[PDB]
Amino acid sequence: TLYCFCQRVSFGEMVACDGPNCKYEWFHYDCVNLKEPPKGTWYCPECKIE
Ligand SMILES: [Zn+2]
Ligand SMILES: [Zn+2]
Repeated sequence: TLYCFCQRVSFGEMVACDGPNCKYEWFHYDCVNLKEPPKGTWYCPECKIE
């Protein structure tokens, strides 16, 4: 998926977000500094400041 602040495809790393207002739902783990697959509803830094 082509969604991120740096705008790049999620090649092998795709973490999905839960945000009612969120076009950037898809991300890659390395951008958002993660290696753990989320155990539940993952709010991206954008949703966390909304
Ligand atoms: Zn990125
Ligand atoms: Zn979000």
